[PDB]
Amino acid sequence: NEIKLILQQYLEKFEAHYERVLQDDQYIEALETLMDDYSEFILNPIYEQQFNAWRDVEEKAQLIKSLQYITAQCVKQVEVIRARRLLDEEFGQCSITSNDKLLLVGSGAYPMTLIQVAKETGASVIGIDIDPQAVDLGRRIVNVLAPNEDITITDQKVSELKDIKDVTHIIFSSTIPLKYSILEELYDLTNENVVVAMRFGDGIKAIFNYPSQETAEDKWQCVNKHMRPQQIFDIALYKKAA
Amino acid sequence: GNEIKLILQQYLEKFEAHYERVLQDDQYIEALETLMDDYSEFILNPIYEQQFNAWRDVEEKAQLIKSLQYITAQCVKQVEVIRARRLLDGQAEEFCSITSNDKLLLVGSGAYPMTLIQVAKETGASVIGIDIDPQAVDLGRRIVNVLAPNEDITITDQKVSELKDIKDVTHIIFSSTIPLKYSILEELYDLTNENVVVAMRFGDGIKAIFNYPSQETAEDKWQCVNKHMRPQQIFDIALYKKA
Amino acid sequence: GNEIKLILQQYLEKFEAHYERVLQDDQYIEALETLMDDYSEFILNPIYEQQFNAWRDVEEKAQLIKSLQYITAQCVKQVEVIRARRLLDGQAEEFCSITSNDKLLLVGSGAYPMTLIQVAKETGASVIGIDIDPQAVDLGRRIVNVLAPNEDITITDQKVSELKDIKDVTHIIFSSTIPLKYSILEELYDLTNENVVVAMRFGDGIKAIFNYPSQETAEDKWQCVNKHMRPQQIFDIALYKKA
Amino acid sequence: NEIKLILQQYLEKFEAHYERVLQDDQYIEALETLMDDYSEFILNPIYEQQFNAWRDVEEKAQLIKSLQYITAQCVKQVEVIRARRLLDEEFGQCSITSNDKLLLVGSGAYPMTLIQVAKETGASVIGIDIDPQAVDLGRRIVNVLAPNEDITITDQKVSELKDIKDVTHIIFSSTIPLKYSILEELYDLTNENVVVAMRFGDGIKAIFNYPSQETAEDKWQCVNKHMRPQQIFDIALYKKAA
Amino acid sequence: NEIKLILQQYLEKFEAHYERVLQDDQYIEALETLMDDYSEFILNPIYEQQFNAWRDVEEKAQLIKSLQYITAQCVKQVEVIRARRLLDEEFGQCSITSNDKLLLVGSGAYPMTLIQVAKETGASVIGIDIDPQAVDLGRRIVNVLAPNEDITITDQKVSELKDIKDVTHIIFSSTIPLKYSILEELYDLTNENVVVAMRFGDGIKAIFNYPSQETAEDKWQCVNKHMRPQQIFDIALYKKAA
Amino acid sequence: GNEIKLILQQYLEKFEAHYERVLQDDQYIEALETLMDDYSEFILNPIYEQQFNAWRDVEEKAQLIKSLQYITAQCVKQVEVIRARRLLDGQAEEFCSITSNDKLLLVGSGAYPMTLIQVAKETGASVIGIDIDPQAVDLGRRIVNVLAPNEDITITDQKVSELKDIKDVTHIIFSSTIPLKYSILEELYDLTNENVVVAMRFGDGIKAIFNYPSQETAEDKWQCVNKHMRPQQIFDIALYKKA
Amino acid sequence: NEIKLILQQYLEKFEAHYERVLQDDQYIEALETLMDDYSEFILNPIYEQQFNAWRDVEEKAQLIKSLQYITAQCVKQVEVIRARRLLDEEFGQCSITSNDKLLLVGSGAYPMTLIQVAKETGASVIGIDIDPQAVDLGRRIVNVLAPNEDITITDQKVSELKDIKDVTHIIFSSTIPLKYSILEELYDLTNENVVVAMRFGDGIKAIFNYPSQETAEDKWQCVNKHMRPQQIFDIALYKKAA
Amino acid sequence: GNEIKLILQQYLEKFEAHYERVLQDDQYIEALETLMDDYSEFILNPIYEQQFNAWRDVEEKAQLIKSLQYITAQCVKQVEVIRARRLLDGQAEEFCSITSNDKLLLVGSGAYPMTLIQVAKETGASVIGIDIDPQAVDLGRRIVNVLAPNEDITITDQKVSELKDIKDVTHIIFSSTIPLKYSILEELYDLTNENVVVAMRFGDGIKAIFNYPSQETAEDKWQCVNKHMRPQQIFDIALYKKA
Ligand SMILES: Nc1nc(Cl)nc2c1ncn2[C@@H]1O[C@H](CSCCN[C@@H](Cc2c[nH]cn2)C(=O)O)[C@@H](O)[C@H]1O
Ligand SMILES: Nc1nc(Cl)nc2c1ncn2[C@@H]1O[C@H](CSCCN[C@@H](Cc2c[nH]cn2)C(=O)O)[C@@H](O)[C@H]1O
Ligand SMILES: Nc1nc(Cl)nc2c1ncn2[C@@H]1O[C@H](CSCCN[C@@H](Cc2c[nH]cn2)C(=O)O)[C@@H](O)[C@H]1O
Ligand SMILES: [Ca+2]
Ligand SMILES: [Ca+2]
Ligand SMILES: [Ca+2]
Ligand SMILES: [Ca+2]
Repeated sequence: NEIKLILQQYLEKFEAHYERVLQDDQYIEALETLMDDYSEFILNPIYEQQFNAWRDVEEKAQLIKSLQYITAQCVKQVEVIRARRLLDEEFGQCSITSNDKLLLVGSGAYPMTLIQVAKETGASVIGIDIDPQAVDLGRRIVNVLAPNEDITITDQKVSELKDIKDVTHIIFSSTIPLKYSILEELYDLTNENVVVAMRFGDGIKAIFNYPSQETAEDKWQCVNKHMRPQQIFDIALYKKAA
Repeated sequence: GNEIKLILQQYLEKFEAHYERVLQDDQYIEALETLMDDYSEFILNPIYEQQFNAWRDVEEKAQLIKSLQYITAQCVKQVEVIRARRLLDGQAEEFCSITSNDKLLLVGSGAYPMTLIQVAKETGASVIGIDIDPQAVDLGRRIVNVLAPNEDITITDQKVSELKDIKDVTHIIFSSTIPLKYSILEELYDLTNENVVVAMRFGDGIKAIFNYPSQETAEDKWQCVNKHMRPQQIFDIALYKKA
Repeated sequence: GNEIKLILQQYLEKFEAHYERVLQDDQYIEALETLMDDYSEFILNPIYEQQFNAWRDVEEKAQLIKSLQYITAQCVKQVEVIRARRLLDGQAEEFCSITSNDKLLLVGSGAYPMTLIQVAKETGASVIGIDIDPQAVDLGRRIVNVLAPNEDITITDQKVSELKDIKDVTHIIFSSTIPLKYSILEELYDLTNENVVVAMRFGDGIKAIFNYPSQETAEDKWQCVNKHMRPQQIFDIALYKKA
Repeated sequence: NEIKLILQQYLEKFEAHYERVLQDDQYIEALETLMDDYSEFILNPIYEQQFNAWRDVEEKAQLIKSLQYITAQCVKQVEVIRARRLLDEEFGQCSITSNDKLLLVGSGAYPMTLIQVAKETGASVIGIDIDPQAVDLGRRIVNVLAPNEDITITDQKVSELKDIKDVTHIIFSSTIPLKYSILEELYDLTNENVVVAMRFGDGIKAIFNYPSQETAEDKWQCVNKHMRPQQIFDIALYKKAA
Repeated sequence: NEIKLILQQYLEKFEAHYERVLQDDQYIEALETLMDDYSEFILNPIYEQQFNAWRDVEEKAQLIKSLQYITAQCVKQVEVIRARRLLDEEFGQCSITSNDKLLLVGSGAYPMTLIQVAKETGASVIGIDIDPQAVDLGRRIVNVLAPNEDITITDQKVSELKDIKDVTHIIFSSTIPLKYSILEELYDLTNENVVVAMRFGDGIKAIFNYPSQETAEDKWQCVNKHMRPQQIFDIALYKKAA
Repeated sequence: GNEIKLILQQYLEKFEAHYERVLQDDQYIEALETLMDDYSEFILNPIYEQQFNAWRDVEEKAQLIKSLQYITAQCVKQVEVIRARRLLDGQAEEFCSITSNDKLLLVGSGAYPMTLIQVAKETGASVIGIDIDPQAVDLGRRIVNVLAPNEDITITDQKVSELKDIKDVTHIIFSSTIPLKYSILEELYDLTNENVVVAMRFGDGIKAIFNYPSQETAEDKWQCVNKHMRPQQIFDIALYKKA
Repeated sequence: NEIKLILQQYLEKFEAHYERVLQDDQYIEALETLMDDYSEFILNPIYEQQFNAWRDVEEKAQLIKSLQYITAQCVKQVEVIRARRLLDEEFGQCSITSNDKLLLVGSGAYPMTLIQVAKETGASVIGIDIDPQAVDLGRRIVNVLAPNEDITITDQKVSELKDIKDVTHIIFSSTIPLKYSILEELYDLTNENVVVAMRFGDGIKAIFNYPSQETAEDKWQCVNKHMRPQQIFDIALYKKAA
Repeated sequence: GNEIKLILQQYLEKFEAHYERVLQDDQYIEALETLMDDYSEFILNPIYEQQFNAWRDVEEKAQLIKSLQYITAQCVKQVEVIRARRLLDGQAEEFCSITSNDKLLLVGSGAYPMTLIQVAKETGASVIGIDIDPQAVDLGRRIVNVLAPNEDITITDQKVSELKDIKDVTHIIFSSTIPLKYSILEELYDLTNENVVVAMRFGDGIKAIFNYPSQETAEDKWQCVNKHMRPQQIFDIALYKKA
């Protein structure tokens, strides 16, 4: 009972903060505070166990779907504003080095992950994003924070990437709704030895993430699933079936 | 590939426009019904199915499927309402396995509940319809009073957990256009007697643009015991019993 | 004896008055329908049946039966018309033996042909309704268009000899309230294929006051192969095949 | 085809003559002439065979029922007017003598048959009729044409006849619609040795008569059926089953 | 007259064949032929109408009672021998499906009906019989012809059936003399919505069946009576009065 | 329940044994008569009646009733024969409505026809006794010659259809222990005059173990006009006249 | 890997049991047990999913073709031996009644399906089979189990059936290799309103059945496909294109 | 009709006999080769093709096609072996699109791999032959050493999944007489680079008696981009690229 009203309250605030933040930029501090609060809520064992206990399976879905939608849009808005203001253990043995090439799907307006991996690894990195504003801001952020690195950001779809066969590692942003549809597309486009990290969130985490899914055993094999109690998203590693 | 995509986009745009038009004027219903007839012919045409299956832009295809199944579910609801209003105004297969000692629940009964009425008259079974939309319940009840006043038909806006008699239900039918139908199936497990049979209406592949698809179930709970693929009908049927 | 006679006389007088009233004002229909409900309860009450069977004034009983079956046949026709008009205005078991490859003829389809519509929807068979009254054909056709426009239903005012397709008819149903139904059965012999089955609706004894009775047939032509006596329904059924 | 239009023409004339004869008595001569014409039509082998050949079984019935109705009423009207103006081989071995008692059902306003049998046989005769005018006229005719004979005419139903058990012979007028219903009633009312002559007409004769019927073999046994090509009605003899 | 001598001849043969079949099994073929002959006799419209015409009501009863007795015993003997050698439209809308439970009273040594309904419907079926030999043979036949089906055969009386309240449909063998006494007992034992099919035979059929009876309108209501000219037994359907 | 059942079983076994014994030796008659006295006291005891009515094993109760009414009917016949033989050897309420102008038929007159003799002497009526058993006729005739030689009593072994004078019979009495008495009543309808009155002896409930029960009649033929329930006598009486 | 060795083991046993059963009849019990085992294997979700997962598409084909061949021959042998020892919801609205006529292609030596439909429906039934021994045994079985029914068994090809145009329903045995070639032939031979039920098995079921095929949209339209998880064969319904 | 059937039966019987004879004596090879020449002329004769297409016994035709394509595939294999043995003993169009930078795989290389040798010498491409029959590999290798020792030709008995270099293959050719060639095509999809081109040899209609036919492919995988029907050659060619 309690969980439903918290989720409802969250959804209300999120939709308001979003509309207010799109109307005026100074609402960013409040939205960030809400997001920190939300993150703490999700990772708190009380609320996580209460969410799972709630067995109104139908009723939970509409809040989940609503929240995952509005939060994804809020995260994008935070990144855009942050950008304008400024202006591999997960992989284990399959980690990234200077001889590798990383594609990030959903690079974002403030592409910190992309810059971070490029600086530490030396690897060539490619980010794609469907939102042209995110591509524009992301590129400009790269020019300021990592101009010497080999980072390319584009609005190209995976099937338009001329160098897709040379990619060794792929990371998916969690807040991409059709991320498994893209993964399916990538099977034919990629070399045999590629490794994919799918960010996801299941259970209560699905209110701030898109969930995991079962994949066709004939294409992509899940080789690892990493559950991170202190992180807002978990990671699943996929390799092509041999 | 590109032709299927363009056709789907065109249908998507037309359905969205027709929805708005019919919401502000019920007299545009005949254009919606015609569009829906055209859509059905496209879906049931084996050439279009083959080419839809050939299209390789998985992401674009998923986005169009998701958008179309949503807008088409709402248009179907509106057609049912307008049809019910017109008959009342005067401007007008799942399972024999159901008998008169049985009790059928139909989830998503609709404003024009002809399926409900047909089961009652043909079988003599007790029939319950539920709908989440109260307008559909109200119109549905009035349709039942006009066409089948002496049959044992109850239409309510109760959730499955609220139903007093849920343990005595022998048969359940899900409307295809219910998004969360498999989540409801999961909840029904503990609510129902051991011998209940569920007919899940669905559409996969090209049929998923006018239907919600089938899903895997938990095999310790529900078992698919029968599947009817119907190449000339807009939805297929899967039967489930408890494991 | 005397009590049954008085009751029958009272019903006769009331039916004649109600007929006149409804002919000059369709808004008195609810009183006729109520009277008919009351009549049905009387007929299906086993105490009244026993006492009707006990009454020994054969001649008086025959006169009342003949008068009642006539006036009640006309009242039933009027009820069907008014019901059809009201649904259209917006002021609102025989044989499985019939399949979709079959073809049913119903003699006396009526202005509110629900039986016709039910056979079509449940079986998928081709269905023909005939009626001698053109108003019943017209209203019947319009009812069919409203409720079952996509089914293969034809309603006409043709006699059985005029029907182009009479040789392809697999099943025939007679309305109970047709006076000359057995004479029609006789004519159908040469018009129909060897395997046709006929369901004759009838009522004998007390039921003959709201129905035309069964009759002996020529045994070289038609043979009774089945008879269903239904103590809680207003008419019984006899099945005939060719000898 | 031809027969249907003759029957239609007959029905039309009959209904007119009836209405005209009820409005004014001087139309009697015309109605009598029509009835003589009708009788000749029925007994003529052409029309009799044409009637039987007509296989519109449904269509024939409505004309029959109509004609038999209107003609029965015309015969009564002729008898009434005739009365006012004035004012046993069939049985064979079971014939009527002076020691017998005859009941005629449907004695009529001009009860010639009743007077005729009474004068020839010496038998006591009783006539009944449902029409009080026919009883009144019939009695008065008897007083004029056979006052010395033992003839009683009454409006009593068979079940009200105190002397019904002493009746030896019963004759039914053909134009009584429910004559077989009366016959069924008579089984319990009559002695064991009674004989009944049922006047009837089948085929074309049914347009001027009510037809014969099958009887319950357990009560009344048909012992003879007399077909008379030159008579408007035929005769069936019934005795109680032994 | 003729009917009485046929019935007498039948009774004589039946009593002989029975005694001979109990003495030696090889007489079964002759008894079967007699039973086929008898069945054809009963369903033949000549003999059926002659039987009804015979109005020696007292005399008919002793032959009926005798025949119905001897024939019932012959049918049992046929079933026993058949067994050893080997070793729902009636209901209409109230038909049997896989979720129903059927009790047959008088299951017999060769329980074909029980196996037949179980295989077609999927319903759980229970047969009872008073004759322990019939229970023993019936069970063994089931094990051979339908081992996977849910069929239980027992010598329990209806009042000893622990699952009687879950029964949805009941069928009575016609050749049970006190079948209506059992029906009366079942009213208290059964659920509200049960449907009963009483096999019976009236008229000539009563020489191979026990007859129908009027029931207490307060308990069991006859809802249908099915007369089957080409079948040795008819069916009456009963439901509890509402 | 169980006690009544055991008592009935014990009486059944004892009656069967006593029948056999008396058939092979008429000197065991006194034991049969004593058993029958005991049986009568059991039947007429209102405590046993109440508990018999309480017993709920309808089938078992019906079987015992049927077996007892049969064996007791034969024992009663044998007692009558032995009583008649002993008087001859020298080793020894229904209707005033009967008058000397009347004529009584008693169906089942018996070997010791005291009822017959009593009606004749008290009323002066003409009396006919019939019995299906010729030994009963013979002994009955000889008893009548000894005790009432000057009365108008005829005993024959004719069926009711064979009686010359059946139309002149004013009164009829049926013995209770005749199995097919109501079927005979049905046949008598057409054989008898309009004013005949029939006294049917019967026993229902507990009394049905020593009697054949009453039955419904066809109401168009025979009408019950009077019923005498006699708590201290072994049979009750119902009077019938023609409807 | 595991599936291939099971299939190999099955094939070995099947070929042995077949050769042994053709040499001596007493091996029938073992072959039946093997067939029950095989049926359970095919319908078990583990083995069905393992079969589909095996992506040695070439290698699977030789085992399939081999198994479907040997099993078809074993089924025939079982039916022959069974025969010698002894000696419509699928259609839905298009079901079989007494006025219909059914042709079964591949009637078999023990034609239970043919007898079953004939007894329940009243329909006239025709079975054909290419194997003369199956025709001979099938006819003889019919004479014993259903002599009164209208069942004709012949070795005629579809094109030699004089009454083929009056057939309303056709059922194909699954184990007929060229069943779709026969279906193509039937288009010209049959009336317009005929309905065909093609028994088939796809996936793992193809090891005990011949598979489904795509048909010429211009002739036969698939109107229904019935997948039956608990049955060794599935059903496809075909009607002529309008 | 009957003539085509008889001819086919005669060829079937002759091929089966010749196979046996050549297996037990390689000196009967000239009779087999002559029969095969005759068969080719029959297949390529447009009159025989028309009449084969006219024959309406679909089932009989299918059985003969299936039997002939099997026995003829084995005879062709034997001819290749005997030809290879005789040359060694001393008793003796698909695609320019192939260049020296390319790499061709031929599935079903055969014991006398002249096609392989011709591609290598004319194009300068690297060539791989595979065969499932090890005798064909051995003889094929020895033929290549005799006639083309300096070309880059490798013949192996590896399946397509075993080939180290399968990703570098630019061109693939299937022998027509491989039964499961389209199933192999399906497996090659994931094994090969994006730009591979496949030449599928086939024969349909009359040509299917000496060849395996073409098939529909999954349109999301392989697309027919070109088809060459050759009325004077024993097999046709279809080219496939990835969708
Ligand atoms: N969670 C939920 N619970 C309940 Cl009780 N009802 C729900 C629900 N989600 C939605 N509904 C209700 O479903 C109604 C559907 S009416 C259209 C029927 N159309 C056929 C054929 C068809 C298939 N494709 C298109 N039409 C069908 O959907 O099977 C509609 O009135 C809507 O208010
Ligand atoms: N000769 C003839 N030929 C044809 Cl083609 N039609 C004829 C006809 N004679 C009359 N009719 C037509 O029959 C119609 C009957 S509508 C009432 C149905 N009611 C049920 C239940 C019922 C039983 N009792 C009361 N209602 C029934 O009658 O079975 C009526 O519209 C009338 O115009
Ligand atoms: N169908 C039939 N027709 C005729 Cl003419 N007679 C028939 C008959 N069936 C049987 N009988 C004869 O009836 C005689 C009965 S002597 C016992 C009288 N006892 C009293 C009091 C009584 C009641 N309960 C026990 N005793 C009574 O039964 O009323 C017996 O001799 C038997 O041969
Ligand atoms: Ca049920
Ligand atoms: Ca049919
Ligand atoms: Ca007196
Ligand atoms: Ca190149």
